[PDB]
Amino acid sequence: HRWLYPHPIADLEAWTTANWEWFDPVHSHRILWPDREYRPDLDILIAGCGTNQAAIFAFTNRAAKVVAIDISRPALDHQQYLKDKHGLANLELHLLPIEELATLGRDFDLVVSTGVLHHLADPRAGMKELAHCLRRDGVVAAMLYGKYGRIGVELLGSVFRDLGLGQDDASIKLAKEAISLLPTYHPLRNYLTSDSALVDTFLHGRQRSYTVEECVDLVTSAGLVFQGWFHKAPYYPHDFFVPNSEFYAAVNTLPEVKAWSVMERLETLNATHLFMACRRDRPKEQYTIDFSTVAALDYVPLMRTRCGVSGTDMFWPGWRMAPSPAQLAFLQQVDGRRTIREIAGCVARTSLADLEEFGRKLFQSLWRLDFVAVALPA
Amino acid sequence: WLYPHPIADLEAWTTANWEWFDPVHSHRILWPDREYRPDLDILIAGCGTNQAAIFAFTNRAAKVVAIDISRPALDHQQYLKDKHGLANLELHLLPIEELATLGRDFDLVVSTGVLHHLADPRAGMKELAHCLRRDGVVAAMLYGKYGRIGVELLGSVFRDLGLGQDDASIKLAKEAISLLPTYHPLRNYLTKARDLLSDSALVDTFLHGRQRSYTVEECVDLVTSAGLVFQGWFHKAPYYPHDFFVPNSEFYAAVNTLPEVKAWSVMERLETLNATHLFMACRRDRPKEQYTIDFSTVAALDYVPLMRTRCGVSGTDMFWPGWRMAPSPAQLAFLQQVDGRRTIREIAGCVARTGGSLADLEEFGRKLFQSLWRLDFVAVALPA
Ligand SMILES: Nc1ncnc2c1ncn2[C@@H]1O[C@H](CSCC[C@H](N)C(=O)O)[C@@H](O)[C@H]1O
Ligand SMILES: Nc1ncnc2c1ncn2[C@@H]1O[C@H](CSCC[C@H](N)C(=O)O)[C@@H](O)[C@H]1O
Repeated sequence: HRWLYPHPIADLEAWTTANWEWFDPVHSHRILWPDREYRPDLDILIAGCGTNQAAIFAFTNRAAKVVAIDISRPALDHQQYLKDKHGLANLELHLLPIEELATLGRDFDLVVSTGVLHHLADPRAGMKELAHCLRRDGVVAAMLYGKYGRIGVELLGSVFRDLGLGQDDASIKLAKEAISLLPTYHPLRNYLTSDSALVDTFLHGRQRSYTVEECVDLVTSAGLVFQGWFHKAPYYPHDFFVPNSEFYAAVNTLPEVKAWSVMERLETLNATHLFMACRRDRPKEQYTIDFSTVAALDYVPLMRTRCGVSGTDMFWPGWRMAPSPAQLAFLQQVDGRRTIREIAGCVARTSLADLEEFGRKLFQSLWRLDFVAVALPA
Repeated sequence: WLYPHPIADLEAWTTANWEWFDPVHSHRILWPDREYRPDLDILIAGCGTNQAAIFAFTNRAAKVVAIDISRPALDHQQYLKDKHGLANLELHLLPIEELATLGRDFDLVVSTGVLHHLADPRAGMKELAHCLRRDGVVAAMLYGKYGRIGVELLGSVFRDLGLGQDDASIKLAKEAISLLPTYHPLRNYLTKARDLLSDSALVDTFLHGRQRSYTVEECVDLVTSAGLVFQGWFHKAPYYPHDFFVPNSEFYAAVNTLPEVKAWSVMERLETLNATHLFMACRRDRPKEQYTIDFSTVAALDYVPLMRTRCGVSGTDMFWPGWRMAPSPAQLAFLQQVDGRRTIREIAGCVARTGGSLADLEEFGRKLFQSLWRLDFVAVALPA
């Protein structure tokens, strides 16, 4: 490690008005725990916090107790800098490998381990230790690299290792020239469209990548349940953009895991698996999202972070479009309080069975596209 | 669904198209040290519908023996045999595993797109080796790992959806291909696969189980495991840095520093459109002087450059199949002296009698013809 990765953040007041952490409960509480309001007083473990992550969580959740572990002293030294600068009294730092988490003698409501577990000798033993740190209703939020999104990186990485390249300036120069000489069609060009991030990606040894089924098997091997994805978009047919496709109908017939497995092989830009795991003894009503049954009509749709409606447009982060007038009518009634049944009711005052059906299908489609989350009954 | 697509008429097909490993076209690549021989003994090991008939049609004085496990495939070779009077074509329903029953060896053994379909590809290559004369060549094609990513991705999806060879599966398969995002690895492959959406070729690629693909190192190991020498590539372009288009690249210099096989292995991972390994294998006891091409030695000055099929010079342009460009004036001067008779030394001599001493021009000639040999523009004739 020639430079610190990730790149150290100087000021969280600047960073947090512009950016956000995926698994920050301030933003993502309803995705982790669909059945409850934001809780400001969570016990949060950041397992492999690197330079910035734990300090961000402690800054945005001032009343939360944040415990952070890393094996890197320089990484923890930057968390300490951010701790001292911003008075993060709620942040506790340890030089500790994931393997020794039991030495903390604590369990947690949220365990975040993003971009860490592959660097372990035994990723399965790592996930087992995260599982043992989890309260009944707690969630492990994890990131692994995805096999089919990382093809380009693995190709160039392996070439750089066969040429004996390291982290020196001469190796970085050769590495950039190689990337500049890639033909237009090389798989790495799609991935590309930061000397520290270049070194971490290309010149820091092979980084294990995972299929959907390997992610699920890692989670179940640790005695945990695969709760689901942070971003659903990569893992489902986008039937909202392409309705009435017989091929997408045949994919939506398969059991969830086999269906995700198919879409990973058709949607190959996505290069990370962001997923949630929880305990077998967490009641399934807390987190089970199933738009196929009558219970879905009690789901309360809410706009996800940086999503919503502006006039006749619906927006995601960095993408806008005009839905059909009949679709917009449903989206205008999303307030984070009304149920799908209630929303169909409000549209009907502008059959009921047909509108409830259209509502259920629409919110299913937009949940799979990361436009709405759902609040489940308490 | 016969694959490959049956050809109706070889008189029409052969004026427009050609087989890579047809000795009429490619004799100097298989045997650099000798002229075309019209009377070769040729084995087509897994001939499919067309290939053996084409070889027999273009080499009328050659004895062509063809084997396949598919009766319908051999039935089309027979149709072509009867239509064109290919008395020099002998057909057998015989697996490669039972080749020894024919009790014959051959000057040329062609096995293109066949060996992966075997239970034991290495036992297949061993049986081809056992039927090869001292100076004979095995011309083989295996699918390449990094060029076939797209095919393997969609193939595996179709198997997980339980799709077969029925009309309903072919319709779903075409719709799936239409729904692939622009960046899907299969899309670049589809741009160069002219005939792949035809029902026969679609089924063969996507709906008839996984076809094993190979890295450069797996091809070389398959050949050496059978007790053969890896002679080289039919097309060198995929396996070398294109220093003719990008001279003085420090990265390409570092790749050209590696041992040959590791260097080929690197270029396979940088040049990922190429989806087939077309290579030649020969016996360890074939004299190395017959086929060894090494532009780094003084012997290279005695190499006779020859234009490869559908390559040459018209005025100030040089052409490949499907690509034209203007070389530097000093490059053109060398290319205008390629006649398939003059050596690299002689060519430098002719340029010198028209920006360099003799030593400098011989050096420029050696480097230029090395660059263009690696780009499949010139073959070389070696001394007898
Ligand atoms: N066994 C182990 N236990 C804990 N941390 C580890 C570890 N092996 C590697 N790490 C750390 O894991 C981190 C991965 S980099 C990712 C940092 C942070 N999770 C983020 O999302 O920004 C590095 O800081 C590395 O030092
Ligand atoms: N064990 C075996 N021995 C001989 N042929 C075999 C075989 N297994 C498969 N084949 C045949 O190999 C062929 C591969 S298709 C390629 C056809 C031809 N070589 C060409 O290049 O156009 C098929 O016809 C298939 O039936």
